[PDB]
Amino acid sequence: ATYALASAELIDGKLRFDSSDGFARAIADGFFFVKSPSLDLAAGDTFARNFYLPRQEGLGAPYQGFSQWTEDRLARREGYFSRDVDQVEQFFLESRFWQTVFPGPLLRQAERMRSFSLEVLRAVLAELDLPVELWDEATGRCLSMQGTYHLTFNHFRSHVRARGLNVHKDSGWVTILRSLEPGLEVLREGDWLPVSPRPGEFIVNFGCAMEILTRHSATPVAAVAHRVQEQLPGQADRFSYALFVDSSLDPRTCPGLFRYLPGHGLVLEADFEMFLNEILHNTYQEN
Ligand SMILES: O=C(O)CCC(=O)C(=O)O
Ligand SMILES: [Fe+2]
Repeated sequence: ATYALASAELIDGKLRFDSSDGFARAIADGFFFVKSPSLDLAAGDTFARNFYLPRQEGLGAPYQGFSQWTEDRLARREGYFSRDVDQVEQFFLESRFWQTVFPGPLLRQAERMRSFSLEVLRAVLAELDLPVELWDEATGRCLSMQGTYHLTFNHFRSHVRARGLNVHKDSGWVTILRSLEPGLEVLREGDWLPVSPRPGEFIVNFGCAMEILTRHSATPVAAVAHRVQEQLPGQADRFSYALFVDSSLDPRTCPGLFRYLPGHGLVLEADFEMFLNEILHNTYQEN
């Protein structure tokens, strides 16, 4: 519970770690720190503290009242959610909705977070056993701006009596997490490792797609389980928000989940269109 994650700075398109073993620990730990490149985080910090409030007429109004943005106005699992089994009250939003839903300054912050997240992804791929010509297809066309990018906000309600948020692994490639306060814990060597945020840095982790891609290469990358500890009603309300990078979900753009096989190239391990054809037949037969 005292192990320190590796930490890097993004310089000239490569991750410069503060120790020589840093990249190797990062892909073994599944989590690592990256210095924020002087990003303006105020619009996101404001939204994180206001989206769930009722909207009034102050200067915070554009960041308030996002209970109006529910799934029926967006798509399923997008928008505002007050779930109760964990403390977390959330706002999920994929990039195609950003210009419509977010105020100007938050729109710009989300777009800069997305581009930063993709620079981090490219910097990781540069160190992996993965030929450069395969990067765009291997990672689901997220690098050519055809992927799925969520900015998600977490409001931890101290007055609610439950887990911060339950154990989960992320689905996609990289996640860039902005947080200021303790609570995050990650699974390392069987034990839960508390991770305290560092000022001016993001926390980065990998998702299942990244592990599927690399686990048969010379440089397997771990997607690691993580959770948030219950926040106490001794004046908590913790806040966080993260940019999730996922593959395109359109089989006509990304056929599914690849594995890289050294010497052989990319092999399609999950064929999205084939699976959708099977679901159609099951749905047809089931009724
Ligand atoms: O709030 C945190 O510290 C982590 C949040 C997280 O992992 C998530 O939103 O998926
Ligand atoms: Fe997560």
